[PDB]
Amino acid sequence: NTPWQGYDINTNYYETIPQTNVVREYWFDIVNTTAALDGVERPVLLVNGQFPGPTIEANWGDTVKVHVTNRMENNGTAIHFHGIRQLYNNQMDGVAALTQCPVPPNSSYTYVWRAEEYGSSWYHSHFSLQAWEGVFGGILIHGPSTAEYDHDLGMVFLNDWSHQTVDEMYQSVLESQNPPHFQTGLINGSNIWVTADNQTVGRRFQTEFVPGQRYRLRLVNAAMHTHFRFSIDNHDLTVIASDFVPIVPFTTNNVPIGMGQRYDIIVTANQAPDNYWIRAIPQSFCSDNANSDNIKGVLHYEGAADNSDPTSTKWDYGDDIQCLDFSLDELVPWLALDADIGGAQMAESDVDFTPFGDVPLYLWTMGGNALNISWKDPTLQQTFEDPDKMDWKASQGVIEAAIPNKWTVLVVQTDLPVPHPIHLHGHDFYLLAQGFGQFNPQNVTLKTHNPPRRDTALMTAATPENGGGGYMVIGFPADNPGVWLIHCHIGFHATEGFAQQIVERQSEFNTFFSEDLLENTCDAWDEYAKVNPYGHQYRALAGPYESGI
Ligand SMILES: *[C@@H]1O[C@H](CO)[C@@H](O[C@@H]2O[C@H](CO)[C@@H](O)[C@H](O)[C@H]2NC(C)=O)[C@H](O)[C@H]1NC(C)=O
Ligand SMILES: *[C@@H]1O[C@H](CO)[C@@H](O[C@@H]2O[C@H](CO)[C@@H](O)[C@H](O)[C@H]2NC(C)=O)[C@H](O)[C@H]1NC(C)=O
Ligand SMILES: *[C@@H]1O[C@H](CO)[C@@H](O)[C@H](O)[C@H]1NC(C)=O
Ligand SMILES: [O-][O-]
Ligand SMILES: [Cu+2]
Ligand SMILES: [Cu+2]
Ligand SMILES: [Cu+2]
Repeated sequence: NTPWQGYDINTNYYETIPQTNVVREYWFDIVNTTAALDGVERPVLLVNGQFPGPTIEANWGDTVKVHVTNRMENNGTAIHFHGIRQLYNNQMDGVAALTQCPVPPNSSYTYVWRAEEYGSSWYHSHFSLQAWEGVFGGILIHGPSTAEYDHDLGMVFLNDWSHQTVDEMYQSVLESQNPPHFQTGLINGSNIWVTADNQTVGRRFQTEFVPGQRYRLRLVNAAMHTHFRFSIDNHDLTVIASDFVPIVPFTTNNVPIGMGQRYDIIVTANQAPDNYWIRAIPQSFCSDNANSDNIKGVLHYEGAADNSDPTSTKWDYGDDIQCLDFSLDELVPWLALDADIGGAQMAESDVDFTPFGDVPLYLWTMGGNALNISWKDPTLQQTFEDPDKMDWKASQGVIEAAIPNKWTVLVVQTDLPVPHPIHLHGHDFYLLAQGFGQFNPQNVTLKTHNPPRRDTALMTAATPENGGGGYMVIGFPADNPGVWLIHCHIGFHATEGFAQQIVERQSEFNTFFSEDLLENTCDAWDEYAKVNPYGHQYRALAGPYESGI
């Protein structure tokens, strides 16, 4: 009686996709505008004048077709659909410098992809810091669920926020050893703001419950530099999926959610009819936010007082310091799959933060190098011009996975007391290990029996007082030819160099590749760069360094 009739929660979505014959077609203008999301006016870049951008909605098995037209004047654009597998469809992944040139003002790009997973994610620009000026929106793919509920509330975005744009902050961030500071936050694009005169402008997010009913909230952390704990005073939360992977449901009183990650939760309306605070609390070990305790929304029961703030108390779950994921034991995919890593290629990418040049600028290095690649010469252009290319520069940050279905096991490690959300394109990886301190190849234990599986996980780090450092280990099979970004999801870090490209099954790129799709946009882009100085990529060390993204 569903659009995926004949399939269900135990279907292996990596191997089988419902045939729906339906195409969901969107049209996205990327616009240069202003908004007062917490009652203070500021410039924003948005999809169709909205924040968050409109939700892309589809059923499992549909095809989605998104026309993106750049209506801005001084940025290119490219849209990435986060967590979408893009199996044999790498050129639709929307990564400038990898899969395409950026789309210039007054040009378009049509993304087409298959909904070959179900649950919750998001699309966002993958061009420089653009996603965090506002170019992002939900993806909501209907499908089976590991628990029942009554109403689907759709996306719930969590964002940090300042009244200066991230682009305005960037030069300061490049030149500083300290992490960036933000003034406030938004819950699905809303908050109040308290002015210097103690006026309240703006409006808080608010949602309304009927007593007894069960609600699905699809949380997404779209922040630039904040790891949050999300909670609802007095209400427990049943987690039912992490990223695009349904899991064995479990109940908790808060959700720790890093950048790029999603969790689906079911909240039952089982408390006294009242107003309760919804809280999105930046974790202070890796977030610096002036208003940690005032990024709140309002859960309003029918039967509660109207026009009246909650007086509920926060769940006493501990402190709001460390930046942590749910544990490996907590996240058990419903579809059980083992990490078959015998014969895997082993790699390690170290993470460091290093000064460069005379200023200096502080860049993040992954695998030994700050990524330094070219918007106008994308990796797929390089491999089209030279199919057997082997001369990768250190600055291209390459990791090869040349053999079909061979596993890679990648350890991402740091000595620094700084945790990072790692995102891999083109794949759900198997999260084998996450931990603190030094990585111990003799001692570490790798979880291979139905490990958590998802597309974004933290490289956790110890605090300075505990010696700093940490690591995560993922595995994935080479099941998807393409050039796939793996990088830190913090927009400032990635732009500063924290990224590597997986060159997967290079001899099979002609399986998906289209020179016309690449060159049309590349020619448009060069035409724009000839007339507009924002068309040239700044890659030197005395201005706003762009890794290529
Ligand atoms: C959005 O529009 C503003 C203009 O309102 C652009 O900013 C201006 O950029 C020009 C460069 O063409 C500067 O000479 C002006 O000083 C800028 N004005 C302000 C208010 O800073 C901005 O570049 C646009 N952004 C995009 C992405 O197109
Ligand atoms: C990032 O890479 C580019 C190479 O594409 C570097 O720029 C070149 O550097 C040489 C010598 O340093 C210059 O003389 C060339 O004119 C530069 N070419 C371009 C295209 O700008 C750049 O220095 C690198 N940046 C970092 C931080 O290493
Ligand atoms: C948040 O915003 C999206 C996009 O506008 C919307 O579809 C969704 O309903 C919102 N979520 C809630 C819970 O209001
Ligand atoms: O996806 O970043
Ligand atoms: Cu993303
Ligand atoms: Cu980072
Ligand atoms: Cu990415």
